[PDB]
Amino acid sequence: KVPSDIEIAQAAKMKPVMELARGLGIQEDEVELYGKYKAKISLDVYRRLKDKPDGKLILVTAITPTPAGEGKTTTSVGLTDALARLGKRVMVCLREPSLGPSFGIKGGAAGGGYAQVVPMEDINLHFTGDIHAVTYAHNLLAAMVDNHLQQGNVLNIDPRTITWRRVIDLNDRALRNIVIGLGGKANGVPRETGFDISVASEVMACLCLASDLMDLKERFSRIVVGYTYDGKPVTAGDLEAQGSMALLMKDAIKPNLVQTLENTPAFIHGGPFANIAHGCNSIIATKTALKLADYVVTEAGFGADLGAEKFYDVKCRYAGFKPDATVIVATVRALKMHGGVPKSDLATENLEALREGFANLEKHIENIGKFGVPAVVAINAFPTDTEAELNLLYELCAKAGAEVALSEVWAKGGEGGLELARKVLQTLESRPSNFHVLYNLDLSIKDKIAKIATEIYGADGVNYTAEADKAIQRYESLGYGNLPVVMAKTQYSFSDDMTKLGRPRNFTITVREVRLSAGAGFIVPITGAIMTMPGLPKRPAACNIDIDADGVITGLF
Amino acid sequence: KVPSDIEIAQAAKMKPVMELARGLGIQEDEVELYGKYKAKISLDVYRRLKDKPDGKLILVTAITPTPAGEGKTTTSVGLTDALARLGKRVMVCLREPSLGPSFGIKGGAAGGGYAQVVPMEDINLHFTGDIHAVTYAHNLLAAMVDNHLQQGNVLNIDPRTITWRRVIDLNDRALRNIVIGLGGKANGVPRETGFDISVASEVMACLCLASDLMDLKERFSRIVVGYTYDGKPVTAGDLEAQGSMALLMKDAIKPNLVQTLENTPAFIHGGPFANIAHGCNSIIATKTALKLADYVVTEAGFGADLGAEKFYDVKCRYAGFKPDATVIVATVRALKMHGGVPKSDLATENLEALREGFANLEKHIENIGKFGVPAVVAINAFPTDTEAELNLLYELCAKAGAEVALSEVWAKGGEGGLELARKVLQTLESRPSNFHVLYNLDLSIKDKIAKIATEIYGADGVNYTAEADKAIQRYESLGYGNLPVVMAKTQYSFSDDMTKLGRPRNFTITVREVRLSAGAGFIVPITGAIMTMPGLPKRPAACNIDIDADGVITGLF
Amino acid sequence: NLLAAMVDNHLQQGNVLNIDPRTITWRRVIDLNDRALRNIVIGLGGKANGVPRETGFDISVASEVMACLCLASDLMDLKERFSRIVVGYTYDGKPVTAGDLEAQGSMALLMKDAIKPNLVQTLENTPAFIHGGPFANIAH
Repeated sequence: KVPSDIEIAQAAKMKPVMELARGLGIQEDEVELYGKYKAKISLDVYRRLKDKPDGKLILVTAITPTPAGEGKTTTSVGLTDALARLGKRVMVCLREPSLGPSFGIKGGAAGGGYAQVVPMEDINLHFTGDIHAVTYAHNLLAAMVDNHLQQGNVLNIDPRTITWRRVIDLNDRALRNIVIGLGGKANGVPRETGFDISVASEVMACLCLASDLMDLKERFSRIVVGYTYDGKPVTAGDLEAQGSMALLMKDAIKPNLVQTLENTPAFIHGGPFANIAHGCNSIIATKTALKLADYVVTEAGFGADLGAEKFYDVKCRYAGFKPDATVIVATVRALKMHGGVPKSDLATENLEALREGFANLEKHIENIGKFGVPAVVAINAFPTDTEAELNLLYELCAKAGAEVALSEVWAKGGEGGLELARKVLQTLESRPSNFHVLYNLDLSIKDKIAKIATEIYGADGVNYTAEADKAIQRYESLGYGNLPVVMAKTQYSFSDDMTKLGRPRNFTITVREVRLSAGAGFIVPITGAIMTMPGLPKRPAACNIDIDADGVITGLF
Repeated sequence: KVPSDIEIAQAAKMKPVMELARGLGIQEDEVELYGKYKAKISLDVYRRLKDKPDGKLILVTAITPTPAGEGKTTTSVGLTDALARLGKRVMVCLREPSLGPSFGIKGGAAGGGYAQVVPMEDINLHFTGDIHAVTYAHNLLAAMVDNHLQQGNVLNIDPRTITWRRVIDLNDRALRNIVIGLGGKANGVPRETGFDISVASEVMACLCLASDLMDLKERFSRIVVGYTYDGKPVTAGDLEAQGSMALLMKDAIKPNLVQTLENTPAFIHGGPFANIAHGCNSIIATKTALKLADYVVTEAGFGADLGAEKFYDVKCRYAGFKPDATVIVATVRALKMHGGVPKSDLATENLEALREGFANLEKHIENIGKFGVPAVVAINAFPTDTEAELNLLYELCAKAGAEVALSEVWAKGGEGGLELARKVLQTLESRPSNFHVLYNLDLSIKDKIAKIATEIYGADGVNYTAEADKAIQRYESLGYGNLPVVMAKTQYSFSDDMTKLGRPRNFTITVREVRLSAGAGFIVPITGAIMTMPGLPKRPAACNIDIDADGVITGLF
Repeated sequence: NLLAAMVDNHLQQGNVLNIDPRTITWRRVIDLNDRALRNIVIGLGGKANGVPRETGFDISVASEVMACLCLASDLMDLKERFSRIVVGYTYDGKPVTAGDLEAQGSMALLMKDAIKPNLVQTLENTPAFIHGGPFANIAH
């Protein structure tokens, strides 16, 4: 049988999200429809269920990404289906994807196979407009910065230091580096700047970490946009922009309820970068699903070393959350690559390479342990996976000493994860959690990076360029020394060197630069150029995308 | 006595729009809700009612705009309400406002006082997302032009001839003139360009003039983006972008149902410029309205010399409409300015300056008669007008052969529009229109500009600069010389000089530049500097805007 | 600066050598200390005014032409050296030289007196030559 993910999405029998909401005891007037199959949930649903028991919190993370793929989100939705099959009160919370990729390398299912959140096509495009709202809040601050300079530069901004760029949610490399403000005294003040993809915006990071709209407003007011000629930070707060930015985000601050193909209730809300930001869906979604369900399944971008760590160290930290379980997803095709197998050679089994690659997963496993969180492993199964392999790895997890199940959610739906699901419940009943942040907000910036590189990535140590030192010194000195640290580095290695697969030892990490998100409330060490505006390829999906007299869309997926 | 606009609109008791829809004979599955009080309606309505007769079509326009204000949209909504009170089955169709002005000069009612369409807050902000859709269709085409240059430039476009700019829906003067594609070979091709405000987008003009989604796609394929090194035009179609643009507009193509404060149904859809475009809401909303209702009230931007002329000569020409009557809104104060009274002295009675400024209203009344449409004058009441002023103005209207009514819809809602509405009904009953457009498309471009300039503006003739001559000569030989012409000129005068108020004589107009909108399907001759991207003022409304814990918004209106 | 003018004219006149303007390494010079000329963008104004590209000025004594003067054996060797200067690369990554642009004869003509060393003297009248004056970091 030849099934494609879009066909599965279309054939799905979606339920009115209205009744979905009714059954979680969301009231009528706390729902805000967009069509039959999407809605926004009011912040009142948490403000009322304020003191209700929080359900259980299950983080889904994964091993180190590879060109092979690991299906973190697929198994994350599959596990959600399973729990509801086994009759529990369960929502999955996921990230909203950027619109841009649909016109570049194609859009995809939220999840995969038979473990999707739907309706897929809306999720991939405008959805309920939250990224437009982010784009506008971000770009109005920029317009206002620029208007300030033109109106006499009362705050004495040095235009050449402005760090606030603009955004748009298309992949447009011609906007990476531009000069604006040309054409004369009527037309603004010439300066050098650029655009990043909207999901990279600090506004998107604020959205995702705010508790409520007034909290969002205050974060905005703290954003540093640039410096006076004398070196003094100037903030969005100084430009009186935070009110208008909060008005623009009035609706985007509400989570979007949609659903699984088996009508299990999903929240999709927020979608930051996982390198220069924490890679999680909003705090507002997760804590709402907490009050509303017994079991909240959620995820973080990239491998356990970045997403998981950031989930724990910044998201839970701010939310007061204390996660109960964490699933680490892994595939045999991936761990083989970590064993040194070229991608064109995954057709054969290699039990020797799978023994080699495992060291990756094992490091991730240990890493979860360091947080006080009961691990559990999940193998994403696949056609070419052999039982010799699956057993090997299965026993290697046992030999490693953490819970493990196999998952066939891709091709089997929420049945393919019932085993995994019982594991997690196994784990939730018997193994509490002793969850604590990996470090304290009182250590110096270097101590914090130190602690992350040392325990998590397992570097021998950290070096700093000269301007990394100058920036750190300057931040300590400006008051921003007590913040969490968000490590921007390659996701493809524990180390900062993307060729280093498996579990590299002996290496050290190098901080080349350091940035500040004052509004998000974190410090951003960077270890390599980070790509914040990806470009379109030689033959973009856009060129084959079509929509006909009937509304039939081709080329999109 | 009368509340403010913002308080008026919050105290409004709105009906669920689904109720209004089923009231109109629209089926449930033709309706897509966005909350209880907005919906998008399917183009299937029009299609299944394609054979039904059209209702009566009433255009609302105004005298030449002045700093005194004329109150045109208030008159549209108030007339609509008065018609519903007289028992008529009536809809109003209106433009969506741009998001930008909310943050600069301040947003405002769609209407004013007791004549508004609601929900006001959403209408002014993201509404149902149409403008975000226009922004992204437009900016994706620009991204694809730039990617084409980057990927080897197979079409051999000369980057310096590219006319397709970018858009954003905020007032940002610093984006008027920019240089993009900097950073070296991996970052695009250096070129000079800029942003316009999104509602100025040709994509917005295409939305407003499309008959449906596939016609919109076709229009997209015809947009000229630049020329090759040999001077041949290059289109969106040559770049294969139209399918994607169409996909991005798949919901924006649907008109939006909302309502007046008295619950009369209202469509809001599209919102182009009135100088470089035709200044009307979409053909799609108007034509659907005409099937659903027996009377449809719509309006056009700027005074009757610009919006009414383009309503008749572009929008009616494309759609096959034949307007039945036209209401011209005037005020005592605006006419006194046209007769030489400075703004600071408009309260003082001045029958002689009113008699002189009336020549402005007299010329508009004559102009509407040249399209074969009977005209009724609506006088928006103002507290300081004297009886003798009103009485003189009525006698001058009757001497000019127009019916006239005092309108007090601002203060009294639909009840204040009853005399206006009955004069319109008496006109519809006893003077059927003999509608015809002003000019045949087969005239040369110059003969079309002269017809409009001499007959509508009262100009002696038209001069052209050398650049305007060459442009005209190129477009004629490229095959675009049979299109409608859309004059972009100041709205403050019949002439191209904004300080010639009243009915100026012995003047000539000077066309300085001619541009092409090949997708929207017209030629745009330009007289003075046209501001396609307005700037923020010294103190933007954005600095005063707040929203509190309650969701209470101050500073916005 | 004549070589730079000829590179830019080549782009303007149809770019027959197919230089990628963004790979061009030949900058301009002036012999004043002007930091504002370090990073610039030229060729703006539309199709009649050149090809937009990013470039800058160095101080004249940093010029490779200055290094060539100092290392030439005579005028014809200087002309030859000129013909070998790499100014940028084509879209395929092949180098493009002053020789491919046929500029070396003109450059040589402009240096026809500069190729001659200058006799002056010390305060005690001992004879002295003064001639050429390159950087000591990016040149010798």
